[PDB]
Amino acid sequence: HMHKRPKRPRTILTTQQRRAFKASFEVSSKPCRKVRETLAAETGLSVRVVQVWFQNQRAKMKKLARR
DNA sequence: CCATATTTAATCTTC
DNA sequence: GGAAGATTAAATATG
Repeated sequence: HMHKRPKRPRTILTTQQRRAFKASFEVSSKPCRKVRETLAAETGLSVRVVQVWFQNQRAKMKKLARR
């Protein structure tokens, strides 16, 4: 019988964090879990934040792909 | 197959 | 106002 809990604060990426994600995206848009773990450790972000960033990046590039 | 994980598509939300 | 981070259920992928 759980109450409705609020959302986590929206992540505000630093420039170094975003550059780390973009550089990995360049070699694969779908990092395996080991890579997501490595990226989480290098950025200090949670593995979920890492996964979601790639999710959202893929959605963005998919729309652009048809111009 | 079957349980679990990941991804997709769509959207809600906020910086 | 607009890009994008966070969430959701469904679909697809994986072991």
